[PDB]
Amino acid sequence: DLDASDYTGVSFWLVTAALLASTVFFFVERDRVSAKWKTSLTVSGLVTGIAFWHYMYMRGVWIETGDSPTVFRYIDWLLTVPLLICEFYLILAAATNVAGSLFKKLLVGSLVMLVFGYMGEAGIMAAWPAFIIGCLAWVYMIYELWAGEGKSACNTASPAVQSAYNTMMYIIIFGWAIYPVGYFTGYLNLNLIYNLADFVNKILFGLIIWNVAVKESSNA
Amino acid sequence: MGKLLLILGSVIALPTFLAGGGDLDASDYTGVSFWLVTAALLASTVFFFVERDRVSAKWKTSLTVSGLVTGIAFWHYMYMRGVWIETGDSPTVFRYIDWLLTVPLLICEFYLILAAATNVAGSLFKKLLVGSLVMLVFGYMGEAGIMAAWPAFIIGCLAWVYMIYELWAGEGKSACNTASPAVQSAYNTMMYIIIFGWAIYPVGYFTGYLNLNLIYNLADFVNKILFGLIIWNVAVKESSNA
Amino acid sequence: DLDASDYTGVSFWLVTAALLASTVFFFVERDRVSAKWKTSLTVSGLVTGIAFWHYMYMRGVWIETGDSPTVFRYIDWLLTVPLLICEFYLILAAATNVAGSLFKKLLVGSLVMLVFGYMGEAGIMAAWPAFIIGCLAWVYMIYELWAGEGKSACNTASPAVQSAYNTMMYIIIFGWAIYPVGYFTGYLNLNLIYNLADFVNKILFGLIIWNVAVKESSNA
Amino acid sequence: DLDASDYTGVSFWLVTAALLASTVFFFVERDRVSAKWKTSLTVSGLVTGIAFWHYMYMRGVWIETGDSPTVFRYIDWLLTVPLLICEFYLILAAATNVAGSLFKKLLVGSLVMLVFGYMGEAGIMAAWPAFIIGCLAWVYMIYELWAGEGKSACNTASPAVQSAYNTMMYIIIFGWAIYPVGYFTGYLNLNLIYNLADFVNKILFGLIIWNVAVKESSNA
Amino acid sequence: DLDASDYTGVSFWLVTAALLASTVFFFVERDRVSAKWKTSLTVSGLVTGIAFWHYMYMRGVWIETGDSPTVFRYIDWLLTVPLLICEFYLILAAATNVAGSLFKKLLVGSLVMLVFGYMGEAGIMAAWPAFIIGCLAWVYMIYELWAGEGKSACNTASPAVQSAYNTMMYIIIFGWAIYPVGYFTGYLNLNLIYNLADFVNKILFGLIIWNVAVKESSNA
Amino acid sequence: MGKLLLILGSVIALPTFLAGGGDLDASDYTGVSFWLVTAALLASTVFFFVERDRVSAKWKTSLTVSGLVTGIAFWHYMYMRGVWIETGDSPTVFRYIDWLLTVPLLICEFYLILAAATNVAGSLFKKLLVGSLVMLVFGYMGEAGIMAAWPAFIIGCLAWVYMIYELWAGEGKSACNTASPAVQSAYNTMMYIIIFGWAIYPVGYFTGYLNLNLIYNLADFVNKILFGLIIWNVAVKESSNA
Ligand SMILES: *C/C=C(C)/C=C/C=C(C)/C=C/C1=C(C)CCCC1(C)C
Ligand SMILES: *C/C=C(C)/C=C/C=C(C)/C=C/C1=C(C)CCCC1(C)C
Ligand SMILES: *C/C=C(C)/C=C/C=C(C)/C=C/C1=C(C)CCCC1(C)C
Ligand SMILES: *C/C=C(C)/C=C/C=C(C)/C=C/C1=C(C)CCCC1(C)C
Ligand SMILES: *C/C=C(C)/C=C/C=C(C)/C=C/C1=C(C)CCCC1(C)C
Ligand SMILES: *C/C=C(C)/C=C/C=C(C)/C=C/C1=C(C)CCCC1(C)C
Repeated sequence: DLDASDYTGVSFWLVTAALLASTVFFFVERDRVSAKWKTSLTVSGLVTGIAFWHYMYMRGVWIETGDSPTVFRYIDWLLTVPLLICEFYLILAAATNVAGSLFKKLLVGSLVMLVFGYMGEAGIMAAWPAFIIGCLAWVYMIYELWAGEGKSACNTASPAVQSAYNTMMYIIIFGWAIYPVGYFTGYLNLNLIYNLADFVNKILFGLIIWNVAVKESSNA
Repeated sequence: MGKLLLILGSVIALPTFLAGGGDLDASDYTGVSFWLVTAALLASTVFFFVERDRVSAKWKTSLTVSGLVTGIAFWHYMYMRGVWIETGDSPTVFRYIDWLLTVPLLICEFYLILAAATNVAGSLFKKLLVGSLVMLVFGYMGEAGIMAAWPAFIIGCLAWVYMIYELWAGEGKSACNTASPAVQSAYNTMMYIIIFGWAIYPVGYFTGYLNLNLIYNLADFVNKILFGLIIWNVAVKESSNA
Repeated sequence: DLDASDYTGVSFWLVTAALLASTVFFFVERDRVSAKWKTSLTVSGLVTGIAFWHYMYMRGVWIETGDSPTVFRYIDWLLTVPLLICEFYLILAAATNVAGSLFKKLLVGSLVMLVFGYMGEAGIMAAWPAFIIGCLAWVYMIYELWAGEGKSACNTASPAVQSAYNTMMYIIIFGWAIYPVGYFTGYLNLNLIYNLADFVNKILFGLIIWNVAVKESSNA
Repeated sequence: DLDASDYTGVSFWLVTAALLASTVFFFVERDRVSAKWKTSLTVSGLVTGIAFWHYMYMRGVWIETGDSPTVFRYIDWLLTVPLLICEFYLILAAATNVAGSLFKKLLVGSLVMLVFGYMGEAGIMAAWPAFIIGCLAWVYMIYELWAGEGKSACNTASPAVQSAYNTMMYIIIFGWAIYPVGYFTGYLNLNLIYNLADFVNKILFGLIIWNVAVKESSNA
Repeated sequence: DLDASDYTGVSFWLVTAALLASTVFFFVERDRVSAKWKTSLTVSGLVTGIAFWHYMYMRGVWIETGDSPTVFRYIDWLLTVPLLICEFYLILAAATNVAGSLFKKLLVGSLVMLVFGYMGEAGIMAAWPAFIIGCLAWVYMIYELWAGEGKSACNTASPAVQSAYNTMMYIIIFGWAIYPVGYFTGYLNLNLIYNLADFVNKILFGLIIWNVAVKESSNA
Repeated sequence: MGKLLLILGSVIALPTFLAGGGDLDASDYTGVSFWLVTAALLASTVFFFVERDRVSAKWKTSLTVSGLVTGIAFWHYMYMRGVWIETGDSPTVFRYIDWLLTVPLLICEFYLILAAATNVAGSLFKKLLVGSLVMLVFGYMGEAGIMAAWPAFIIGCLAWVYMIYELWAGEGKSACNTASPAVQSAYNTMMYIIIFGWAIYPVGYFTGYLNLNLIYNLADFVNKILFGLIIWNVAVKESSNA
C-alpha cells in the first residue's frame, strides 16, 4: 500500500491481522479453562473469525473499488453482535443459574436493532424512525443488562465474575456507542473509526472473558 | 497445539476459496441473505463440531448430527449461491436436495435425544420421517409443475399438521412423560419450532404461488441454528451433572 | 446439471453429499466407542470416503461425457466390497475370538467375484460364465457367513452383536442383489438404481455397525 | 480414462486410492495400540504415504508421456524398502530385546541392493554384476532374518508376534521376488505387475503389523 | 534474490525461516508446560507468527520495489510489542498474584510510544517531539518494570521466574534500543540491522520464556 | 478422529503443490538426489512430529528440535530445487542459509539430551556453537570467492577438528561420565556421526575446489535423518521406563 498517504489500508491490515491472531488465540486457549468455560472462549473465537472473514471480503471490495460497502459491515454486525451479547448469558450460565429468557430477550433486541439499522442505511425506511427504534432496542438491552435479570444474575456471582461483568457492561455502554454516532454523522474518515471500534469491541471483550474464565477455572 | 494450529489455519484459509460474490448493495436482498446464511451455517458447523468436548458420551451424537445438518446446508447454500450468480432464477432442485438430506437428520434428533435421555420405541421417528418424506415429495412435484399449486400445498399442509399432531399428542408425549425437566423443556421448544419455525416455509411457499428465496433463507437460518442451539443447551445441561 | 429434466444428476448430487456426511460422521463418532470398536468405525468411514472420491470422479466423467463409465464403478466396487465384507470379521473380532481364516476367505471370494464381474463387463471372457462364477462366489460367501465359520462365530456373541450380524446378513442378501440384477439386465435408467443401492449399502451398513458399536461400548 | 482398452490407468488409480486409504487407515489406528506399537503403525503409514506421493508423480508423468519412468520407481523403492525392512526391527524392539546391529545390517543391505539395482537399470554398471550384487544383498538379508539375529529375536516372543514375523518373512521371500524377476525380464506389461506387487507388499505388510499390534496391546 | 551481491535478501530469508521455526516450536511445546504456563508459549508463538506474516509481506514489497516499506515494519511493531511487553504480566500472573493494572499501563505506554514513532516516521508531527515522547514512554515502562509495580511483583517470585524476569529486563533495555537508534540515524544498510534485532528480540525472548516455563512446570 | 483426519488430508494434499520437477532419467543425478532428499526430509519431519506421543515430558523437546531441523531443511531444499530448475548452478547461498539455521539446532541436541538425562553446565554447547559458526563463516567466505580455497578449507578443517576434540575429551566426556548406558551409547553414536558423517562435507568441498550437490544432498540426508533417529531411539528407550 501507500506510505503516509492513506490510513484506511493500514487500518484494514492491522485489524485483519489482529483478528486472525485473536481467533487463533481463543481457539488455542480453550485447553486451559474447565468444562464450564469451554464455550465462552469458542463463541469469542467465532466472533473474531467471522469478523476476520468479512474484513477480508471488505478489503477485497476496497481494492476493487475505493468506496465503503456498509452492507458488508451490517452483515458482519448481524452475525457478531448476537454472539457478543450472548456472551453475557454464557458467562452467567457458566458462573451461576440463569432462567433462559435473558438470552431470548437479548437476542431479539439485538436482531431488531440491527435489522432496523440496516433498513435505515439502505433507505427502506426513513432514517429517523430506524435510528429511534435502534436506540430504543439498545437502551432496552442496557436496562436489562444493568438493572433487570442480568443485574440479578450478576448479584449472585464470584467477585471475578462480577468484575468481568462490570467491565463488559462498561464496554457495551461506551465502546458500542461509536456506531450510532457514525450512523447519525452519515445521516444528518469513518472506516478508520469503525475499524478501531471493532478492534476494541472484538478483542478487549474476548480478552476480558478469557481472563475471567482462566481465573475461575484455575481453582482446580 | 501446533497440530491443532494446522486445523485453525485450514479453517481460516477455507474462506479464501470463497473469493466473494457480492455485486450490489441495497438493491437485492437475495445475495445479502445468501452470504448471511452461508456464513452463519459455517459458524454453527464449527461451533457444533467444537462443543463436543463439554457433552458426555451419551450426548456426543446429538451435537455431531446437528453439525452435519449445518454443514450439508452450508455446502448446498454455496452451490445455490453459485447457481444464483450464474443465473438469477430459483434453485428449486438444490433446495429440495438439501431438504431431503437435512430434514431426516433434524427429525432424527428427536429420537436421538429421547434415546440418550430415556427409553423410547422410536416409532415416532419413523412415522415423522415418512410424513416429512411425503411432504417433501409433494412439494417438489408442485414446484416442478407436475401438480397444481393449491392441491400440492393443501396436501403438504395436511401432512405437516399430521406430523405436528403426532409430535404433540402421539408417542412423543408418552416419551416426554418419563424424562428430566430439562429434556421436557427442550422437547417443548422443539415442538414449538416445528409448529412455528417450519410454518415459515408454507406461507413463503404461498407467496410464490398466488421474494421466496429470502424467506427460505431466513427459515433455514432459524430451523437449523436455533434447533441445534436448543439441542446443545439441553445436552450441556444434562451432561454437566457429570 | 439440468433441472427437472434428468434424475441422474440429482442422484449424483444426493449420494455425493450423503456419502460425505457419512464419512464425517463415522470419522467423528470414533470418540464414543471403546478401543475394541474404534476399527469397526474407521473402516466404514474409509468405505464412505472412497465411495465419495470415486463418485466425484464419476460425476466429472459424466459432465465431460454423457455415458456410463462402468470402469470407475467397478474400481469403486473393487475397493469398497472387501472392506464392507471384512466388517463382519472386524465386529466378530471385537465381540468374540475369530481364527482369522474367515477374513481371508471372505476377501478372496469378494475379489474373485468382482474381478470376474469386471471381466464379464469388459468382454474379456464370455458374459454368462463370468456371471455364473460371480454368482457362485457370492453364494459361497453367503453360505460361509450364514452356515459356515461366520455363523459359528456369531453363535457365541452378545445379543446386540448377533442382531447386528443378522441385519448385516439380510442387507448382504437383499440390497447387494441389485448389482447382479443390473448386470443381467445389461447383458442378456441404471445409474439412478446403482446410486440408490450405493446409498443404502454404504450408509445403512455403517449406521448399523455404529449403532451396535455404541450399544456395546457405552455399557461400560 | 479409456474403458476396456488400457489396464495401466486402472491399476494406477486403484493403487493410488488404496495407498491413500491405507495411509489414513494407519494414521488413524495409532489410537488403539499401546505405547510400544505407536511406531510400527507410524512407519507403515509413512511407507504408504510416500508410495502414494510417488504414485501421483508417476501418474502425472504417464499422463504427460506414455512411457515407464523407472527412475521414479527406484526413488520410491529407495525410500520405502528401508522402512519396510526396519519394521522387523521395530516389532522386535516393541516385543522383545534387540541388540541394535540388526537394524544397521538390515539398512545397509537394503541400501546396497537398491543402489546397485538403480545403477544397473541406469546403465552405470553392467546388468549382470548389479543383479548379482542385489541378489546377494537380498539373500543376506533373508539369511539374517531367517537364521541369524532376527530368528534369535523371534524365538523369544509371544505366539502372536511369532506368527506375524513368520507371515512377514514369507511376504519378504515371495512377494518381493517379483521385482528381481521383472528386472531380469527387462534385461535379458510390467507396470501392472509392479503396481500389484506394491499393493501387496505395501498394504498386506502394514495390515499384518497392525493386526499383531492390536492383538498385543489389547491385553490392557 | 541476488547471490553474493546484497545481504538484505539473505537476512530476509534467514529471519523468515527462523521465525517460522520458532512459531512451530512454541505452538508445539505447549504440551510440556503445565496449565499455568500454556499462555506464555501461546503468546510467544503468536508474536513469532505475526512477525513471519509481516515479514513475508515485506519481502513481497521489497521484491516488487527496492525501497524501505517502514509502514509495514511499524504495523508489525504495533502488533508485536504489546504482546512481548505483556509477556511480563503473563509470567508474573503464572508465578504470583498481580492486580492487573501493570498490564494496562504497559499496553498504554507501548501503544503510545509506537503511535508517536509512527507519526514521527510519517512526518505528521515534528520528528524531535515524537522521538522525545517515545523515549519518555520507553523510560516510563522501564521504570515500571524495574522499580515500580513490576519490580514489586518480581520480588515475590520463585528464583527461576526472577532470573527470567531479569534476563527479559536486560533484553528490553539492550536489544530494543536498536530501533530508536535506527530512528535517530534516519532522522537527524538499516534493514539488515532491523532484521537481526527482530531475530533476537522475537526468538531469544520466547526461548527464555519457554525455558522458565518448562523449568517451573516439570517440577510438578 | 475426524479433526485429525483434516490434518491427515492436509498432509496428503501438501505434495499436490509440488506438481513435480522431474525432467530427465538416468542423465543427471542432481534432480534425482534433490527429490530423494526432499521426500525423505518431509517423511522424517512427519515422523518426528508424530512420535512425540511415546516419549515422556523430558524428551518431548529432543524430538521437536529434530523435527524442525528436518522441516527447515525440507523448506530450503524445495527452494534449492526451484532455483536449480530455474538455473542449473550451485545454490551456495541457500545451502549456507540452511546450514546456519540447522547446525545450531543439531549441536543444541547435545545440550538438550545432556540436560534431560543428567546435569551439565552447558558450556560445551556454547563453545561448539561458536566453533560451528566460525566454520560456516569461513566456508561462506571461501565459496563467495573472498578467500582462497586452500586457506579457508584448512581453517574450516581445523575448527571442525577442534569441535571433535571438544566432543571427545572436553566437557562432553565429563557430562557423559554421569549418565545412563543408553545415553552414553547415544552420545558415542552422535560423536561418531560428527567425526565421520560431517566429514562428508569437507571432502566433497575439496571435490569442488581442486557433483558437489549430490555429495551435499547425501550428507544432509545422513546427518539430519540418522541423527534424529538416534535421538528418537535414545528418547524412547529412556522414556519407556515409565
Ligand atoms: C463487532 C461489531 C459490533 C459490536 C457492532 C455493534 C453495532 C451497534 C451497536 C449498532 C447500533 C445501531 C444503533 C443503536 C442505531 C442506529 C443503527 C445502528 C445499527 C448503527
Ligand atoms: C433445512 C430445511 C428445512 C427444515 C426445510 C423445511 C421445509 C418445510 C417444512 C416445507 C414445507 C412445505 C409445506 C408444509 C407445504 C407446502 C410445500 C412445502 C414443501 C413448502
Ligand atoms: C458399494 C458397492 C457395493 C456394495 C457393490 C457390490 C457389488 C456386487 C455385490 C456385485 C456383484 C456381481 C455379481 C454377484 C455377479 C455378476 C457381476 C457383479 C460384479 C455385478
Ligand atoms: C514397495 C516396494 C518394494 C517393497 C520394493 C522392493 C524391491 C526389491 C526387493 C528390488 C530388488 C532388486 C534386486 C534384488 C536385484 C536387482 C535389482 C532390484 C532393485 C530390482
Ligand atoms: C518485534 C519488534 C519489536 C520488539 C520492536 C520494538 C520497537 C521499539 C522498542 C521502538 C521504539 C521507538 C522509540 C523508543 C522512540 C522512537 C520511535 C520508535 C518507534 C523507533
Ligand atoms: C544440515 C547440514 C549440515 C549438518 C551441514 C554441515 C556442514 C559442514 C560440517 C561443513 C563443513 C566444512 C568444513 C569442515 C571445512 C570446509 C568448508 C565446509 C563449510 C564445507
